[PDB]
Amino acid sequence: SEDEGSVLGQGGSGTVIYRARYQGQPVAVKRFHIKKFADTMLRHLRATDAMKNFSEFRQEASMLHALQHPCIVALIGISIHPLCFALELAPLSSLNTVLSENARDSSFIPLGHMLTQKIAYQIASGLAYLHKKNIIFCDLKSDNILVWSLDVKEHINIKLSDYGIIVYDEKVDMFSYGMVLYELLSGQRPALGHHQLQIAKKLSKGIRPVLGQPEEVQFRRLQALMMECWDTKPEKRPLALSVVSQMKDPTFATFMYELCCGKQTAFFSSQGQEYTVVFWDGKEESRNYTVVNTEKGLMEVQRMCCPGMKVSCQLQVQRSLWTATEDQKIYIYTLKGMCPLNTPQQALDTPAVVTCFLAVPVIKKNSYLVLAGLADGLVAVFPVVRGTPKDSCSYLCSHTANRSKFSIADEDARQNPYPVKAMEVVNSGSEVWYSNGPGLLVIDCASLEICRRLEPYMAPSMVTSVVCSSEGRGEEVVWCLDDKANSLVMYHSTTYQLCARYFCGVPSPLRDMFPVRPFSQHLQAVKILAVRDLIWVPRRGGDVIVIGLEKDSGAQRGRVIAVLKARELTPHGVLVDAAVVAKDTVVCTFENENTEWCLAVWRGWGAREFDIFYQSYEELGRL
Amino acid sequence: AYVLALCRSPSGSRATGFPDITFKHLHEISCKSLEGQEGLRQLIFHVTCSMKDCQRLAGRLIPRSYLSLQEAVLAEQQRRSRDDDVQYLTDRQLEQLVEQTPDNDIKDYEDLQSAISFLIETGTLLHFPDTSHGLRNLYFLDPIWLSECLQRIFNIKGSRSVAKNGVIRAEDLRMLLVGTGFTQQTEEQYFQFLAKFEIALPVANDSYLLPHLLPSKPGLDTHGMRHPTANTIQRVFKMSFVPVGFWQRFIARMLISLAEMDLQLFTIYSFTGNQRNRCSTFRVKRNQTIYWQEGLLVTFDGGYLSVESSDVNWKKKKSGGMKIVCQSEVRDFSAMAFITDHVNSLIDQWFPALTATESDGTPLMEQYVPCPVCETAWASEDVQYFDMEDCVLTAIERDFISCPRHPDLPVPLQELVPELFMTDFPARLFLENSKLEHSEDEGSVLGQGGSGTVIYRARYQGQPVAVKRFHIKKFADTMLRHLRATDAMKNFSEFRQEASMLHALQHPCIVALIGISIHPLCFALELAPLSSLNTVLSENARDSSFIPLGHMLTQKIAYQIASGLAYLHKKNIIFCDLKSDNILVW
Repeated sequence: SEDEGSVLGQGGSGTVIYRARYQGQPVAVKRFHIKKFADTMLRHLRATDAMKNFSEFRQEASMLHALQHPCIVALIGISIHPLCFALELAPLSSLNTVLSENARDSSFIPLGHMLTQKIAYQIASGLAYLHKKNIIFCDLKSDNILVWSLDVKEHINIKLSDYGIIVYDEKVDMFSYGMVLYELLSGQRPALGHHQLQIAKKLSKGIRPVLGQPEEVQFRRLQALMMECWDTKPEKRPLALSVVSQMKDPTFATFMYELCCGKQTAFFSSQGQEYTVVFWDGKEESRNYTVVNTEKGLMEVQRMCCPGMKVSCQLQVQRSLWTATEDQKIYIYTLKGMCPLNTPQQALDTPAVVTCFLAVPVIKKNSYLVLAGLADGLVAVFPVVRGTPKDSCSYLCSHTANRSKFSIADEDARQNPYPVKAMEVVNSGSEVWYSNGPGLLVIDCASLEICRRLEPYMAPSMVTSVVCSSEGRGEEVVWCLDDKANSLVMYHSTTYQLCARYFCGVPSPLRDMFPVRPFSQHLQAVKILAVRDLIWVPRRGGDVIVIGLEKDSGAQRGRVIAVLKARELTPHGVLVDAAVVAKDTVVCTFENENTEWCLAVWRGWGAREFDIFYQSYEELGRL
Repeated sequence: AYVLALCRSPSGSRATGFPDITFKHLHEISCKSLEGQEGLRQLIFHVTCSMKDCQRLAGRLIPRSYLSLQEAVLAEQQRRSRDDDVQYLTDRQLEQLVEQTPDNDIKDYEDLQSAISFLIETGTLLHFPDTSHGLRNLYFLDPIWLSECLQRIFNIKGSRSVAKNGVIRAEDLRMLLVGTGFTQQTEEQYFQFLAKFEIALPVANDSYLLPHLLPSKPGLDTHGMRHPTANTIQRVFKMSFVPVGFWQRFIARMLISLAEMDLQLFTIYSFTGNQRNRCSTFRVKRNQTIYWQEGLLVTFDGGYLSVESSDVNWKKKKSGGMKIVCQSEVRDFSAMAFITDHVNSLIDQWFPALTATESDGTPLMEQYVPCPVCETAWASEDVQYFDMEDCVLTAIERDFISCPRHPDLPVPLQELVPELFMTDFPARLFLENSKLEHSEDEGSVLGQGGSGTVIYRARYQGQPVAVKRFHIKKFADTMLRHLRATDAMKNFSEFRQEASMLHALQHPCIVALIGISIHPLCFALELAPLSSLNTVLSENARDSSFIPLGHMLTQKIAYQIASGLAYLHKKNIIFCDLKSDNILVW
C-alpha cells in the first residue's frame, strides 16, 4: 500500500519504506519512485534516473544479502515490478519512539537497568559486526534503531536498519554510539541548540550535554564508557569490539556508583527507615554520625551530633534505635526527634558491652525481642512492645547451657568468654542462631533457653558471620563464616547438620565450586550477604564473589555465578564491611590509611538477573 | 391462599413453570353431606363451556369423517376386548380402518393426522410419539390394558438365577409374559413398546434390562478402587424430592450408554449446527463395572467414576440427593460431562417437572462442587463448596473463583470443574487468544450457524480464520442467575460436542479446525478465500445457460461433494442441511 498512513519511513535515497503484508507477515517494503512528471529531454532524464535507481537497487540488494547478524534488520526478498524490496517490520517502531515515551516519566535509565545495558550491548555488537565486515554506518541515530521486544529475558530487542522513521571511520560511529548512549541513559536528545553547525562546534570544543553524577545516574560504568566514547581525540575512543568484550563484565552489570564521606571512625548498616548506611565519628560531646541513603546517593544527614559513648552497633526496632555503647549500656532513642536524637528515651544496663544485635519478631505477640549479643558470649533479651523497651531482662548464659546440654570440658578453649559476633533468625523466627567462638548456639524463641549447639568450626576457630538463606525448593540453609579458616560452612536449619564447606582463600576462583551433601589478606572473607537466592561474599581485596547452588541428583553443587570488583574503588583502601540495604541493592564499605570511609553500591542481583546476564551473552554468542 | 402461595409468584402472577391457578380453580367438598358438590359441578361446566379451542372447544365443528373414525376405532377396541386380542393399532391397521370408513373424505395423510390429534385429545387413542427407528408407527386403545401389561412386566420378581443383576433373557421374558400377547407375531411390537417406556432395554444380543430389578449394593470393595490423587473432581446434587424410579431409570441409561460406547469403540448421529445431541465427547475404554439399585461405579483405563445416592444436607437442607466423584490420571474428565448430559436427558424426558423452582424461586434441584482448598484445609463437617451456577458463570469470564472460607487462597476452576475448561484434548489444539485478532464488527460477520452462534472473520498467527464465537448473555436476581448458568452450561456442552466432532475428522474436502479457546468461548476454522459456493455459482450463473463453472470444474466440484458425503457416511455422520451456502470455495 502506498497510502500516506502506510508510510513507515524514508531513506536518504529519496525512496519510501511503506507498511505492507507479505505471506501474512508484516513487512517494511522500500519502494523507489522514479518518475517526475514525447519530449527528448524528458525521455533522457527519465532513463538516467531509472538507471541510477536500478544501480542503487543492486547495491542495496548486495549489501543486504551479504549480511546476517542477530541485531540487523533482515531481508525478505527483492522485486522488480515495482522496483522495491521487503525488510522485516519492527512491531515496536523506533528506539526513539519508546525511548521518548519512557523518558517522559523518569529521570535516568528510562528503559530499566538491565534493559538499558542489553540495548547498549546490542548496539555495540551490531557496530562491531559491521566494522568486522568493513562497513561504516555514518548516520547512527535513534530513528533508525528499531525495536522488536522490550523484555529483559528476551534474546533480541533491537535491530539496526538502513533508514529512519565527509570522512568517516569506526571512531565516528563510536562517537555516534556515545550520543545514542546519552539518549538511552537520559532519554533526552543532545539538545545543544537548533543550528547544527554550532552544535558541531560545541561538540568539537568538548562541550557536551552533561547529565548528573554517578550518584544520580547510578550506572557509572556506562557513564565512563559514554564519556570515553565521545572523546574529542578520536584516537582515544574505544573500539566497538572492545566495548562488546567489556559489556560481558558483571561489574558493569551490577556496580552503580560510589560515594565518599571523608574521615569517620566506624560504619554500621541498618534496615533503612533511617541510618540506612551510617558512619560514626567523634566522641563524647562531639559524637556524631553521617547517613547515606543508597537509593538516592545522597547524605541527608551529615555529621549530625549524637553525644555519648562509642558505639559498636545500633539496632532499629520499629521506631527505636538501640545504640550499643561501650559503657555496658544500650541507649534507646526514637525517631520522634528526627535526626538530632541527643536525648535517649531509655537506657538499658548490661553486665558486658553489647557487641551486636538482632530483632526477632514474635508475630503471635505482634511484638519484638531484641537479643543483644554481649562482649562475653552471653545474650541479653529485652522484650519490645510497639517500640517501648522493657527493663525486665532475661540474660542467657552460654556456660550454663554448656553445663546443662553440651558438656564441653571446662579446660577447653571453648570456655573463653568470646564476644557474640553473628546473630540470625531461622525457622520463620522460631529459633535464633548466634556464634560463640568456633561454635554456634541456638536459642528457642519461645522459652528463650539456649536449645542447641552446633560446631561449624572447631577450636581455636571463631565464627564471625551467620546468615540464613533458603533454596528455591524450600530448603532453609544457613552459612557460617570463619575468620581464621577464611572459609564458610553450610548447615541445614531443620537438622543442625553440617552439609557443605566453601573455601574463600582461593587465589583464582576459576568457576570455583564445591559439593553439598543431601595478598593473603585480600582473599579473606568479610561478611555473608544473602541476596534473593544467592550469597555475596565480600573479600578484603575489594572483590565480592557471588555463589549459588546447582541441582545435581538431589545433592547440590555450590558454584560462583560471577566475580565482582570495580577497580575504581582501589584508592579508598581495604574493604572493611558490607551489607544488604534493600532487596535489589547491596553496599560494601572501604576504609583507607587515613581512616577515610567510602561506600560502593551494587545492584542487588539474584540468581535470576545473573542468569539472564550470562545466558544472554552465551545465547547471543550462539546466534 | 396457601395453595396459591405454593403456585403463584410474589407479584401475584403465575410462577415460572407452574399452571395458571386462581380462586376460580379452587374448591372444597364433603362426601357424606355432599357439601359443595353442586358448586364443583357448576364450576366444571363453566370452565368446560368456557374452553376455547377456532370456536369453543365444547361442541367445536369437526369433520364427520373424523367422528366416523372415532366410532370405528372404538368398535375395534371393543372387538379386541371381546376377542381377548392385543391392543396395538399399527399404522397399517389404523390406515385400514380409515379405508374401511364409509363416506371417507380422508385422502392424504395430513387429514388423518389432524384426526389422530382429535382421537388423542378425546381419550379415544393413546400415543407415545417416539419417531426413532419408526417406533411411532403404533397407537393404543385401552389405558387399562396398557397399565395391566406394564404391571405384569413390573410384577416379574425373578430370582437372581432369573434376573442376572436386573437382566432377564429375551426368551425367558417372552415366555413369562404370555397371557396378554407376547407371541412370535407380537414380540417385536412389545419390545419396541417396552424400549419406548424404558421397561426392558436391550442387553447385548442376549437379554433385556428391567430397571426395577437392579441388585442391592453388592459386597464389593468400592472404596479400594479409589486413588489418593489430586486429579479428583466431585459434584453433589440436592433434590427437594426423589422421583419414584429415578435411580433405576438413571442407572439403566448409563449402563446402556456405556454398552453402546463399548460397542462403537471396538445409531443416531448429527452434523452441522443442529439440535440433535450425542455423547461424542465421551471416548473411554471401560475395565470393570459395578452397579446397584442406588448407584454405580465404572473403572476405565486411567481412572474411574462413581455415582451414589447420598444424604446431602448442605446448609442443613437435608433432602434427596447424590454424589458423583470422577478421578482420571490423564486429566480426562469427559465421564463427568457424560453423566451431566445423562442427568439432563433423564430429567427432561421422564421428570421434566423437576426442571423448575419453588413458587418463591428456590430451585427444586441444586448442584454444588466440594471446594479443593477448603477440603485441603480440613484434610467430616459442612466443608465448603461452590454453587454450580456460580462456577459456570465464572468459568466463562475468569480463570478464577474466590473461596468463601479462605478468601485469599485461590481455587482454580480447572481443578474444580475441568469439563468447562477442556482438560481432555491435547494442549497443541488450544487457540492462543494473544495471537487472535478477533473482531465482532457487523462487517466481520462471516456467517451464522443453527446454534445461535456467530462466525466472524479474524486473523490468527497471520492466517485468515473463521472464528465461531458463542454469545450467551441475554441482558442480583435469582432467576437471571439461574437462566444464565443454564445457558452457559448448554453452550459449553455444544462447545465440547463441536470440538469432539471437528477434531475427530480429517478429509481433503472438510473445513479443518485450527484451535479452540475458552476466553471467549470460541474456536477457529479455516476461512474460505472465495466465500461460499452459492456466491461464485450465482456470479457465473448470471452469464451462462448451463455449466456456469465449466465442464471439468463442474464435474470436479460434484466429485468433491460426493466424496465428502461418502467420508461422512463412512464415519456414520449425517449432514441433514446440505446447501450451497455452507459449501465453501477455496
